Amino acid sequence: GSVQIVYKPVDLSKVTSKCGSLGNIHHKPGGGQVEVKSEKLDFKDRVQSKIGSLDNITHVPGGGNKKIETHKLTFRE
Amino acid sequence: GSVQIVYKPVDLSKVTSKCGSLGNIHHKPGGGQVEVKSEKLDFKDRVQSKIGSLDNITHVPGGGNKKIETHKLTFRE
Amino acid sequence: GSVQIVYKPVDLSKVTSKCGSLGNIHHKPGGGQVEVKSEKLDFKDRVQSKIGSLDNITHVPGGGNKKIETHKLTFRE
Amino acid sequence: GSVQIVYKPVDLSKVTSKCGSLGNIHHKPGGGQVEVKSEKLDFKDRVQSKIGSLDNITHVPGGGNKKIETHKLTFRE
Amino acid sequence: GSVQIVYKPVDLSKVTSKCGSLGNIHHKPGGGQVEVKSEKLDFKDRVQSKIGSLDNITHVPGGGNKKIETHKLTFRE
Repeated sequence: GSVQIVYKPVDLSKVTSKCGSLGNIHHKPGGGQVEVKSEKLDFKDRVQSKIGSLDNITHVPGGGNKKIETHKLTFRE
Repeated sequence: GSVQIVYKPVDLSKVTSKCGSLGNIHHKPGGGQVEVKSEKLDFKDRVQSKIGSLDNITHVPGGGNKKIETHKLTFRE
Repeated sequence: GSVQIVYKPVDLSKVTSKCGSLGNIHHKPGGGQVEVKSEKLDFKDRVQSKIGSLDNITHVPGGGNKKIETHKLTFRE
Repeated sequence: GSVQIVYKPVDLSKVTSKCGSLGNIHHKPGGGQVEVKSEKLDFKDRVQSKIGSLDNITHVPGGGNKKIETHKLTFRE
Repeated sequence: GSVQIVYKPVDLSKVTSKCGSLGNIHHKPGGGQVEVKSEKLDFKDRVQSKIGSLDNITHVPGGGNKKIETHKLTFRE
């Protein structure tokens, strides 16, 4: 038995952004107080962790346009 | 028995944004108080965790347009 | 028995945004008080967790237009 | 027995937004008090959790237009 | 039985950003206080961890446009 698979996706997309003035962003955190207490941490497989943090992020992109593709063709008998 | 599969998706989409003035954003947190207490943490498989945090994020993109595709063709007998 | 599958989706969509002035956003949190107490945490498979947090997010995009596609063609006998 | 499947969806949609002035947004939280007490947490498969949180989100997009597609063609004998 | 697989995806996408003036970003954290206490940490396989941190990130790109592709063709008998 012949098996013919044609996998032809076509993509002409566009992700466009236009801005005139990104200005005057003020990010002013006012301190903090973090206390974490533990005894045993056992992480095993594919672990992303944050135990104690006080994090300030100022993320100002002129673009920031994400675009995620995923093509998956699985073939078995 | 012949098996013929044609997988031809066509995409001419667009994701467009226009802005005139991103201005005058003030992010002013006023401190905080976090206390976490534990004894044993056992994380095993594909784990994203945050135990104790005090996080300030100022995210000001001029665009910020996301677009997620996912094509999956699974074939078995 | 012949099996013929034609999978031809066509997409000419658009997601459009226009703004004149993103201005004068004030985000002013006033502190806080978080206390979490535990003994044992056992997370096993595909876990997203947040135990103790005091999080301030200022998210001001000039766009922010999301668009999610998902094509799935499963074939078995 | 011949089996013929034609899967041809056509999409010419649009999601359009227009704004003149996004201005003068004030988000001013006034503190808080969170206390959570536990002993054992066992999360097993595909778990999204938040145990103790005091979260302030200011989300001001100039667009913010979502659009979700889902095409699923399942074929078995 | 002959098996013919054609895997021909076509991509003419574009991710475009235009900005006029990225200006006047002020990121002014106000200190902090982090205390983490543990006894045993056992990390085993593919582990990303942050135990005690006080991190300030100012990320101002003129672009910042991400684009992620993933093609996967798995074939077994």
